[PDB]
Amino acid sequence: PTTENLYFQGSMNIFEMLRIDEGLRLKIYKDCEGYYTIGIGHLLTKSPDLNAAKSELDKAIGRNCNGVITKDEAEKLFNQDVDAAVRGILRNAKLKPVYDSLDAVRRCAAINHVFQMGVTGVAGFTNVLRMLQQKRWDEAAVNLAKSRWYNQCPDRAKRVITTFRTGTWDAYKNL
Ligand SMILES: O=[N+]([O-])c1ccccc1
Repeated sequence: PTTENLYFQGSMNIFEMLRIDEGLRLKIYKDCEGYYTIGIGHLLTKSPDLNAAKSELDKAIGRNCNGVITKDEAEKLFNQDVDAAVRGILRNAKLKPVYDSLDAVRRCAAINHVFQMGVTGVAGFTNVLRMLQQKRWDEAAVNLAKSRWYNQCPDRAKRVITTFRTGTWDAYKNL
């Protein structure tokens, strides 16, 4: 690793990680599962009614957006969503002990997974959680690769899985 390469982990954090997995879009679009989304992976609603999604958006941003937001607004919503995922882990009796056992980089992978799937979805991965707590990284990654979360939308999940396997930021290099 060059000096520059050794600096790379200090440039990566949960915000940069999710920004890569989710992308940044200033207009309402449908995600790989067909759900209306905006900003940095902000799911607006699961309903197929665009009007519902716009309504959610205006509520979330606090103004008449007509389906469009600014970069600054995307960032604020993103920071709210990250905070929500972190809070969801820490208050959960099942997720917290696993999170606490993890190193810093795998904790980011955990927050990412919760950001994507929600608390109950993640907390339902009983075997994966046990494997992570036991540092069975290869098995945990293989089991995550069986999930609908990954298989329905591999590009959004693949880097998170690799990160659980390795505890490094390598999957986020060389975009
Ligand atoms: O909160 N966690 O320990 C956690 C969350 C998501 C995936 C794996 C572990």
